[PDB]
Amino acid sequence: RYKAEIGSVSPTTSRDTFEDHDTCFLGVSLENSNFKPAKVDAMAKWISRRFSQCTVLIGDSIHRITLESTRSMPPRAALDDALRLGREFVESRQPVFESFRDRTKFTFVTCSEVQSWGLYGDYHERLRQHYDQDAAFRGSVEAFGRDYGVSAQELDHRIRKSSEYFLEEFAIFACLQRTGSPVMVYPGSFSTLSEIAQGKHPGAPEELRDLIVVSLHLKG
Repeated sequence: RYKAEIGSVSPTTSRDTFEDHDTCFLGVSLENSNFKPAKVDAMAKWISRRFSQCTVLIGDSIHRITLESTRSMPPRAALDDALRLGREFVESRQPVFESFRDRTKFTFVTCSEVQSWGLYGDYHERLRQHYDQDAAFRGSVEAFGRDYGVSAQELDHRIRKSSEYFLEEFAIFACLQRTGSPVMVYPGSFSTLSEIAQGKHPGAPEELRDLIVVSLHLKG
């Protein structure tokens, strides 16, 4: 069993105004231990006290990138697997969320659905361009992927691919931010989003500058 509490809030100034909103989104990563059924229960609970509507964003299509890299899977397997794992999560966890239908309506939306939106194209293109044309923003984004006896040209490749994950995901986050869900809930932080909100990448999309990310901490 677990108890969720505010770990952190970006921007800092939004740490005491975010609860004025009545709608949020919860970003779900797949095959991720922060989304075990019990943890999902504590996060839905914390959400149920603050928010009457919650989009549960399932990171399915973006998970294809993770599976290609870390498990070597070929293009079709990686996407069919990523979508299946998404379906399995919805089917597994959906009772956990319905336990709270008294207080919060949880709607599931997939990353693949939002990627069919024209907005995703607009946002993703602006983000990739700024990645290509701005060293400071590029370095912020690739900071996670620089976790990675492997050649220099190969390692670069894997840093790049891992950073393509974040550009897909940040564009999807901005899509939700601008379409009724200005607060994001996630059990973790995103340094790049944080710096953008604190005004450190002024050429990064405004839409991410207005995003509010509540980083939850899960304890037993």
